[PDB]
Amino acid sequence: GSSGSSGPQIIQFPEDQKVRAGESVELFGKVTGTQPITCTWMKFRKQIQESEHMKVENSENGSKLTILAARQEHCGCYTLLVENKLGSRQAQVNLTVVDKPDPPAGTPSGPSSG
Repeated sequence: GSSGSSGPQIIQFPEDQKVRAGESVELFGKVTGTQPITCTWMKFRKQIQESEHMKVENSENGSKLTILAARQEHCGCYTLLVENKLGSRQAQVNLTVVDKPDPPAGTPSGPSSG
């Protein structure tokens, strides 16, 4: 007798977001299924390389991909792959790097400035 254990799936994952050049982002994709479970972080059909700019923490709950000192090149669509004796899965998320400060303000009764 057994219930579920169909395959690795990503129920949680970040969507198209932005990031300031130099800031720090944390992209985690919760995965469910039957452990052990493999998880790889790639981008634009290119496996990411763990470095002082991009860190990865592979764990049960899922896989995380930290981006230190976000660079202009870091900007792009990533892909979280998760394979396991059961099956496999692949997600996608768009990212954009901005080296500009906070956006302009001009809302009525907003920041209450001026």
